[PDB]
Amino acid sequence: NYYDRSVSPVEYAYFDQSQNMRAINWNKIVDEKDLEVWNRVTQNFWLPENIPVSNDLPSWNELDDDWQQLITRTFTGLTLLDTVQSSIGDVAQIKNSLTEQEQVIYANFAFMVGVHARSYGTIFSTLCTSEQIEEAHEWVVDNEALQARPKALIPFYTADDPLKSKIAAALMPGFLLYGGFYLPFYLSARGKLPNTSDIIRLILRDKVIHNFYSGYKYQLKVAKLSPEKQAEMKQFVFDLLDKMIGLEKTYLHQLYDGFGLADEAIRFSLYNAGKFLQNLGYESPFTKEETRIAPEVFAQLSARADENHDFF
Amino acid sequence: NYYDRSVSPVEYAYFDQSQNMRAINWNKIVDEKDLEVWNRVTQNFWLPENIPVSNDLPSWNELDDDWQQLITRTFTGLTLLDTVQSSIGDVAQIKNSLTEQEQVIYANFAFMVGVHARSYGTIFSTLCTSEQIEEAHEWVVDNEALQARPKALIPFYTADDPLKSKIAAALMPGFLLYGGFYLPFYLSARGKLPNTSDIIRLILRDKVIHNFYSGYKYQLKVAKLSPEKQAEMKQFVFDLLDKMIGLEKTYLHQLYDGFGLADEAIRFSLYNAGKFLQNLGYESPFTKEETRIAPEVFAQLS
Ligand SMILES: [Ca+2]
Ligand SMILES: [Ca+2]
Ligand SMILES: [Ca+2]
Repeated sequence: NYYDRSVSPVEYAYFDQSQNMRAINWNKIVDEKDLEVWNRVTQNFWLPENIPVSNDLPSWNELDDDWQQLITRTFTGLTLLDTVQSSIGDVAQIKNSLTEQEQVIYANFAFMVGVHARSYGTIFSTLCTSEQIEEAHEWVVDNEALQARPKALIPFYTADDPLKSKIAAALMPGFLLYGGFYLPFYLSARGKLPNTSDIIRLILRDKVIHNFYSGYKYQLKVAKLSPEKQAEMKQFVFDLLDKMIGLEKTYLHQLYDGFGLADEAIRFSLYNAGKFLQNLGYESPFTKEETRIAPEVFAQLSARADENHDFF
Repeated sequence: NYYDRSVSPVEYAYFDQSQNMRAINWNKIVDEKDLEVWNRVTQNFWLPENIPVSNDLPSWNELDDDWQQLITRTFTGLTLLDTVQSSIGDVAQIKNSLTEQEQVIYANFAFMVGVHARSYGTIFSTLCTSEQIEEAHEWVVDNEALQARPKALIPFYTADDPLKSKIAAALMPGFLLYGGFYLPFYLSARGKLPNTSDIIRLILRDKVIHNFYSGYKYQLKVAKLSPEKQAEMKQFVFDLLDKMIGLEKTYLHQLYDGFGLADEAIRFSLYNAGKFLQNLGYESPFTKEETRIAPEVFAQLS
């Protein structure tokens, strides 16, 4: 009974002070899925300094300056998105949690997306020059097409609609970074930068769970709403995704057209847009033509993360 | 410089949207201290499952059910404070960061204080009955003296003053939990629950850095203020600490009721109150007599 006549501290801080606060109870758990997720993400802890990025130097050096600039720029753009999710997106989910363990899981997510951003830094430190690193930061700041994407999602985190925030949260690991992740998988399919792709697979091992978990929590909340409100939220999800696809296409054409990779990158992106919708409980409208990924690239995408790079 | 004509995402989200956003730059950093702290806390990653708490069963069984109730209550009280810090306190610090790396470090802090709270659950699962666990949760909810402490500090996290929020964020790891931490060290000094004390030491290894780091960042910000505004902040700190010491004493006298540990626990608490003030750049007013800790208890800090 104590649980039903008390609130978690975050509920007390922001929503309701009619009752006293309860400490987190890990001994009687409301949702077994939370313990499962907690155990999986904590057991998957890793740091980028355990992966030997120096072994990419031979294949890195065979790439010309334009290819090296593209990689640096693409990765710095991905770093921006992780900075958004670490410092705003994931932490904004904590107060809207259904369960106590979920509050701690989103804290873990925010930290681990921080590590993802840190790992690009370790790649740049090993492979890139000081001038390449600085140019890419300049390029990210001045790229309106790049900037438009996080600019569209951030307002949902700072506003007071929890479901819209949760959708925006899941749209980051579930969709937005895949246009960029195409490049390292394109490269490693041609034997280029293999140790970098190991870092990308570790990042993806986390982001796949982040997307699933937010989608899972989204479905639980919207299931309680009226059919009218469910229909309103479905409309919002497709409207937002349609907008984000439009912005993503413009960014990826700008990023990849000179290398001839934009159409493949967009199909790679739309494949994951379908998976994003599936993880929110909706059907994907995209055709097999629209979501076609080349076998060699999909092999790099779906390859298992190496457990030798784990912390323990 | 791209940096001087852009903002971090969190600055964009909450403060200023006039300029475009910059990705975190780990290849050129503003404050070398952030790298040192980041490296230390990440390398110190631990989970409670890797301590063999089951080896405390013999000494747990040597303790009567009044002592077992005290331990469960004390730790569930500490769990509440960690829950406040993980879910509100540390994450509130992110948007008030001086540097990009600090934003990510506070994300680590919130996660790790989460792990601290989780480790008490591991101890309870290993040693306590379900009814012992539930009684302690009831007791925490209904204890007005316990509740007064987080209730006094939470407003600073939800309010618009970054320095007052920072002071509150330092006061929990730097002061409030030490009254509870006295118990396991008192016990392990007498050979009771040695493996539990290893979890407590892993928690403290984090919390000491958390208190240092928040104190360090507070000092950098307050140094930029005018002497009058610096004096005003110093006055706020000593006044707040005075109130929190008052509430802690009342709580600890209640908590240790029947055991005779409250005076020693309060001295142990005030020792850390002095260290809290030192981490904020102020001097400790507390006497040697007021902060006296027995050698055997102090030995368990290490
Ligand atoms: Ca093409
Ligand atoms: Ca048991
Ligand atoms: Ca005494």
